[PDB]
Amino acid sequence: NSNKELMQRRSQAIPRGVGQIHPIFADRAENCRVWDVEGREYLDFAGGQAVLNTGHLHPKVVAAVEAQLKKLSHTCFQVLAYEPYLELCEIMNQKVPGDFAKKTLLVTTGSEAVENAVKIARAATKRSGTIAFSGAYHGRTHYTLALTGKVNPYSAGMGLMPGHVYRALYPCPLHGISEDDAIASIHRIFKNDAAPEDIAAIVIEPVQGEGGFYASSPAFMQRLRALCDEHGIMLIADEVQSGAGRTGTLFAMEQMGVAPDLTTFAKSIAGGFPLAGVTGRAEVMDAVAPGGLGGTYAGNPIACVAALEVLKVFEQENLLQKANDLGQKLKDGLLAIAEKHPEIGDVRGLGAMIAIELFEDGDHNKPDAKLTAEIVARARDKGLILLSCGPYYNVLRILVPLTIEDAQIRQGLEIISQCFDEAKQ
Amino acid sequence: NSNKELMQRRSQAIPRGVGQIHPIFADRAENCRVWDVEGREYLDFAGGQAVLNTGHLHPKVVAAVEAQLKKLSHTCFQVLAYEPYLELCEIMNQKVPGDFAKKTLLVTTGSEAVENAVKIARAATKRSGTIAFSGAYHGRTHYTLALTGKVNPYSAGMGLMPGHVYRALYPCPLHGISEDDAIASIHRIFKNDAAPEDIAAIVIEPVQGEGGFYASSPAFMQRLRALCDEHGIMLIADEVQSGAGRTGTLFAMEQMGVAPDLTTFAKSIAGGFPLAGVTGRAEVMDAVAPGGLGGTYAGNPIACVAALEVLKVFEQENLLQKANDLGQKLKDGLLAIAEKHPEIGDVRGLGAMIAIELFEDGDHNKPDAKLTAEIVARARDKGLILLSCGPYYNVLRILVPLTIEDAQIRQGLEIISQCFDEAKQ
Amino acid sequence: NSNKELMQRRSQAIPRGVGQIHPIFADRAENCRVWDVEGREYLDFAGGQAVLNTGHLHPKVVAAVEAQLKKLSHTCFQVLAYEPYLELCEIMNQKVPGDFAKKTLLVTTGSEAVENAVKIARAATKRSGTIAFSGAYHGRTHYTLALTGKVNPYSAGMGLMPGHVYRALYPCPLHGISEDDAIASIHRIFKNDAAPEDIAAIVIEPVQGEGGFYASSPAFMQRLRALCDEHGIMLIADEVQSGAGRTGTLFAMEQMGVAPDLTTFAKSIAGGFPLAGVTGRAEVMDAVAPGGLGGTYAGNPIACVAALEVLKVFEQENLLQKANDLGQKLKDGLLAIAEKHPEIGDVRGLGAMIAIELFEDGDHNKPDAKLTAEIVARARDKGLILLSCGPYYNVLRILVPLTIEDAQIRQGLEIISQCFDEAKQ
Amino acid sequence: NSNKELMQRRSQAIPRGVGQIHPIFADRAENCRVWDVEGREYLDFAGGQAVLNTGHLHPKVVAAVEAQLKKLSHTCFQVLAYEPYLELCEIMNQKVPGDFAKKTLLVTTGSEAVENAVKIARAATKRSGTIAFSGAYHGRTHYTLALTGKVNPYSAGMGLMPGHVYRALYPCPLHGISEDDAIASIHRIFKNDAAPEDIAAIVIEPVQGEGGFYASSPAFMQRLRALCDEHGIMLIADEVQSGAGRTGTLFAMEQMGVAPDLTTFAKSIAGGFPLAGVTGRAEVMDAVAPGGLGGTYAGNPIACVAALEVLKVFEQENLLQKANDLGQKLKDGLLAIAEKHPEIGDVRGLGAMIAIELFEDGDHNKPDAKLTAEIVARARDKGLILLSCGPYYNVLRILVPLTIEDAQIRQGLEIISQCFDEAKQ
Ligand SMILES: Cc1ncc(COP(=O)(O)O)c(CN)c1O
Ligand SMILES: Cc1ncc(COP(=O)(O)O)c(CN)c1O
Ligand SMILES: Cc1ncc(COP(=O)(O)O)c(CN)c1O
Ligand SMILES: Cc1ncc(COP(=O)(O)O)c(CN)c1O
Repeated sequence: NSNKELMQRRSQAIPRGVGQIHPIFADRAENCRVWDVEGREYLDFAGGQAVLNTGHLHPKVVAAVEAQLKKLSHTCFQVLAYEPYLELCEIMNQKVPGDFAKKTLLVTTGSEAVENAVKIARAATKRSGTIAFSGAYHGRTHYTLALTGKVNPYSAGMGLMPGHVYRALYPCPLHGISEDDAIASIHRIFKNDAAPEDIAAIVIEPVQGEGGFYASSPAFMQRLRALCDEHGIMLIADEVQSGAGRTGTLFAMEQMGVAPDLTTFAKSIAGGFPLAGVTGRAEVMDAVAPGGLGGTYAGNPIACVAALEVLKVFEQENLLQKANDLGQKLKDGLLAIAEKHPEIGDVRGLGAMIAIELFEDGDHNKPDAKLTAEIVARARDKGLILLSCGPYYNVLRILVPLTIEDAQIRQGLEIISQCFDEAKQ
Repeated sequence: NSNKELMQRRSQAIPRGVGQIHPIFADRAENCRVWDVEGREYLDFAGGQAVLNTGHLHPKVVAAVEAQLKKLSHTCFQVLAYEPYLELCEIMNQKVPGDFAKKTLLVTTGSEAVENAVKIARAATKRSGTIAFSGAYHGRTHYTLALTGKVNPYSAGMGLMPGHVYRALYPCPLHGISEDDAIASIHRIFKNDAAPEDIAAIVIEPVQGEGGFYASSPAFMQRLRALCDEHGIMLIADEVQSGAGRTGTLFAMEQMGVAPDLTTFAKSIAGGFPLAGVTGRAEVMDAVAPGGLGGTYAGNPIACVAALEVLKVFEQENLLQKANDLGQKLKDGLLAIAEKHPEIGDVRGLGAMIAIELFEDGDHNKPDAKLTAEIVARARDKGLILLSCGPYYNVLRILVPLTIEDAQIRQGLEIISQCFDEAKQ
Repeated sequence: NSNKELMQRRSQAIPRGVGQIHPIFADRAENCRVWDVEGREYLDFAGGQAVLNTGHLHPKVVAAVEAQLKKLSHTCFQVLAYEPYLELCEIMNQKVPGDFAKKTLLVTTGSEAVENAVKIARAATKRSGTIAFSGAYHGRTHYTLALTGKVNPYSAGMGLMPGHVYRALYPCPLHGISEDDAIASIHRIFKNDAAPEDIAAIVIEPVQGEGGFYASSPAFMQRLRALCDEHGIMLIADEVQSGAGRTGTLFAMEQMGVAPDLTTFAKSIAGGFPLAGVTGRAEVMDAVAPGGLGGTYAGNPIACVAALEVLKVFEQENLLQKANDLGQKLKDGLLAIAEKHPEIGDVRGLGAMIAIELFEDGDHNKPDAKLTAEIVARARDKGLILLSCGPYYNVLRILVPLTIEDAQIRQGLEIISQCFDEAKQ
Repeated sequence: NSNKELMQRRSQAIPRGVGQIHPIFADRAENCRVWDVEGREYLDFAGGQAVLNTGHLHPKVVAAVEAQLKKLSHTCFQVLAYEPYLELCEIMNQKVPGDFAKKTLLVTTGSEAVENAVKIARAATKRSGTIAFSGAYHGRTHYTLALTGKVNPYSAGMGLMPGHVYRALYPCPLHGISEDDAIASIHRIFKNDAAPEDIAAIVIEPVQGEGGFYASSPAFMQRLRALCDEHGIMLIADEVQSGAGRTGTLFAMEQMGVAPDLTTFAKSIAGGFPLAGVTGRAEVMDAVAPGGLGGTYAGNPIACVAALEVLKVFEQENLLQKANDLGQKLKDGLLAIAEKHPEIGDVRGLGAMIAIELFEDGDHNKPDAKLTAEIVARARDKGLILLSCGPYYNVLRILVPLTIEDAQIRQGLEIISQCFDEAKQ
């Protein structure tokens, strides 16, 4: 029952392919606190990878889950239905941006959600190709690995992933890719490899997660929407990570000024329970013939009641406003730290989807991956759990539960401050 | 709060692609009993589609789940580990057949397990192709739909699924496909479309589920194993449905006299909680580099403890012996009904994976899909939940919990018997 | 000079990937005779691989070529047209079977012809998949290698060829594949891997060439034509080898009682000059937008006049009739030899597309690849050029020019007769 | 017998997909002169699309062709060899750039050459993927259409072409793509879609043909070579159009300062006869096992002696030097015309591979496709045959025979001048 001991057993029974960011075995948790098997307490700034916007075991969520456990945990919706699945669908049809009739499909994981959105876009348009962006992340199934703009390590050593997935450039001025370059990269696909008539959908993260927490501007998103409309291409917004309130609105697309045809959600939607889904223009969703959509565990009963509670908690605890306030506080603190450390070349984020990006001597073409990894390690040593990301591994992101305590905001920022001070020594 | 009312709401909020076998909304359940929103009771012979071998809400399983709910529900193993994931892996490494050391990856859905078994086989052999069988069912992601030997409705209207998946014939003498034809169909692939050096794996269900409950014979499975050994090809046993004790042994491969290189499992492994996995040769599992395997919800903590308890219950309540006793009582009972109804052309099954196949006037060339569906509808009217399957929709399968009580076995057979009799006028 | 000296230079300047059936360098040839650089004379029973139905350098063909050579050899039709191309197309439109308007595309090689026929079927049906048959041979480009039903050596060591080509079984009672098995295999594809709505074409050789000189029966071709009509699938007859008179009619489909949608031709169409083409249902051919069809050397002027001259020669010289007479004499002569040599298990062929298949001890399950190779070697030492074929390399085919004299037919059979006698001594 | 009547017959016998740049039917030609069926004479600045660098029917080439026509026209090299094939291979092994042992394969068309070079590279590296550049042109087979950086019209309406072909950006400063952008676009592929370990080759035209006569700089080519060397990727130089002396040297790579691993050649290699081939590092070429390379008409006897004669003519008549002189006279004359017409935004070219690009009011952002088309039509009315190209159809290219007479160069330039003036009036 020591972390080391458990890691030894892990090497024996579990594949090295399953990475381990922190060699620690968590035992119990509560809101933003996690205790490992040795009793040490940590402040969780990773949030189970953006899955815990309402924190570990939110009391209301757990209470709803415990009540559902008295009724049933599974029937397989496609065989025998149940109300929690229906209710969530009804609520998502209203909450997802788009001033038009929508329908919702529930599945189990974010990769399944993206898979289903594409199968739906293909059926609706009678086309087979898709376009995804550089640095994108959409899942670990063969097809979402192809959609994912990163081979190593997600699909490394496995041979080539499915074809007919084309690569566009994600707008990112910080790294010299203008919105014009991004829109131009799409037309390039049209002229060089796949005409519009063969593209069923363009998949994009309103705010890239693993890609580096880079956000699309409303203007860029508006150009994209116009491009899709012109060519009858479905716009799929993958909000698995940006969704469930992380950016200050339930869905980031609300802040773009345009609505997508399809939206994928997961992670924080059920606050720590396995659930995912796709909500979209009704006519598009209905394109698949009966029997064409499913999944054994899809819209698991317990996960659904959990999601329903999460939605009510956002409303009751005013978490969207808190997300925004937390974001301002984190960025202000991060900018203060930045004044003493030029390596921090950018502080950014919508709502609580905050990140800082490190550069050697603030040199924007020199991603500082060693410092980023060093800060993560030093933070773990000070009891703070962090995650990094970015195609060059030089981005630190903050995904702490929105339910965080005032004291914990100070605590996390203080610990980060120390890490940069002690790394520079 | 009426089934019809909820069905109307379903039709407006959920896409038609999500099918519905029984237009009923379950409210609560216990072991083999299910109650709908109207208070009507049903005997569940579908088991959430082979997910409830230990019954709805087995008390031991629920108690384990409730204890974990007091600790944590999610951290994302790849970020912070936890003991329930590690303990289940160790047990699965022991329980899945094979005299070599195994390693286990836990994910969430059956589709993901198959996806990962193939990725792992590709990384291990450094090959990209795979072979799957006619009538096979492996999931609803783009790649598993390609593996699935059934286009309609699973991938209907969507265009061609991922290439480089070759089709072999599942052995099935009842319908003229000999074991020699089956093996010859694999050599044909080697000769005509993809040499052995390009085939990473051959995926097979030891007992096809959706395909019609057709079982491979040990002899066949041994020829398959030998063919794979000869070519360095990974044998992937998809036991998502056949697994977790349905055939009288924990895994069907135990009755085949050979061990596969990789085994996928899900559905009944956690008795009603979202979990799936892949267990196989340790050096094959480790072929994928760190960071190449995962998934946000993978090995969800609550589902892991649920699974550990399910395995304990199989042992304490002697469910494997019960599966075999249940299977015999069911087959004896159906063979009885078959005496008065020639349409019942075959009664079969390993352990409790039982099925009957209907033919118009016992003519094996005339699948009776109409009678099949009628029996399903009549049974529901009598309070019995059934599922059919098979490429010709003329197979009735029984997936009732292995924890069913003796009187319920009689009750169910009695209802089935009544359905056939009444179907005669 | 010396054949061996040239072979030595060959090994140093040319990749070993280019096979050499006969280690002999030809210097001159005429009709059915070939003389090597050592002055040795050979009776050519291979016909440049079915390219010389009108014999080496037919005087009429040569005179037409010389006349054209004084005018121009190339302009690239797509840039500046020329009459010989136009004229050939008009004649092929009327001569290729099909009681409906047709258009003809001229390219250069047989592989290009097949490539374009599939491209045209895809544009006409707006579908991307194709079906080809076991043991088929369609060319050496990436896509035709996928269509080709034989991986080694055509595409050995190169990794997997293009996907979305599905495999059906070619009817062959001799080796246990009935017509019902063949058609069932097509429906199997529709059920398991690609719905009819995703198949642009079914490609078939009315008489397989490399596959072993196995011919389709009119009854089978008719079931196949009806299956295509029912699903809107284009039937492509690849007559690159069976065409230009080899079977007794200009095209083998003529003897099938049904017409294909598209026909590819090459080899013998130009009597020894580079030319290939696609003739088919006009509205299908016109489905491709201008600029979509071409090739720099396409419908080479010199090869076009040679082809026009070849058609006239078939008429003026009664070659179709002669092909039938030649085929009968060859089969009668081969059957006489078969009375003394049990290894000859089958003597078959339409028109002059004649082959015999060798089996060890006359057992249809024991192909005798060694004996076949031995006969080719012995025949060569006796001044007779032969080619073998078949997936088991135990089929000897006869592709001698249709212009052969009676004495040479007798002579060819005697030589063959002696090779069998001396192979058994 | 008028161009009009022949164009009408054409509309009825030939598919519309076969485009027709000039609605004229040629009857005969000599060097750079062409006469149509109406007896009108034209000055050919298109060279049969870069195929006639030694002019129409060069008397030395014709005499070589006539000598061979008396011996044999076809045997199928892979069946029975002949010396003309072997001798050209030996010469190309020496002529193709690269200070190391090489081997040569002869096929028939440029697309078949690219096809085989890729197959060879895949076999040599044991990798399945390839990278090609934007605006590239490599042929009309399925795979070369995927390699081709232009969907319309080459593969328009045919569905998606073969996957696993990735797109890099060709360096073109005139349009804003720096060499750094080009090289970075390759690393982007490695990072986002296909690791170097899965890329067998990078295919590039030293000077893009259809692409717009845009040439790679030695610096860029050297960077590409260093990149390929680092990753074990084969650099395939497609010189089908740039080769056979068009750029001032036999092969353009000679001017790049580095040698490709494989080179494709066709068009002008045989002065108007169907031939093409691939020459490469011996060890790379030998990677394919015997029987893996071929083609019925491959290295046709008559085209081989024509290519041999073409190479002698280049040496004897110093056509490489003339290419350079012609190039200079063309640019000087075109530059002169550019002063009176600002629409000519660029005059460029290595050797005799000359082009000018038209912009709407010198605005490089406004490709003048309409003026380009007008000039072609006016030139034709004036007796001069020209061809345009470029992704935006605003590039006029000159592929006039290198054997052109001085007065004709002036004649041609004068006509182009009048076209621009009159188009402006
Ligand atoms: C944008 C995005 N899309 C899809 C997924 C896949 O979700 P899951 O891991 O739940 O399958 C993730 C998870 N990291 C994600 O961030
Ligand atoms: C053999 C088999 N494989 C894979 C799957 C897919 O599992 P899931 O629905 O959990 O994704 C199923 C589900 N019916 C199955 O029976
Ligand atoms: C039926 C068939 N189709 C296509 C081809 C390819 O023709 P080519 O070699 O002229 O490219 C051949 C050549 N053996 C053939 O026999
Ligand atoms: C660079 C290049 N590569 C390949 C080809 C194809 O050659 P072919 O038309 O002879 O098949 C062309 C033809 N314009 C070409 O320009």
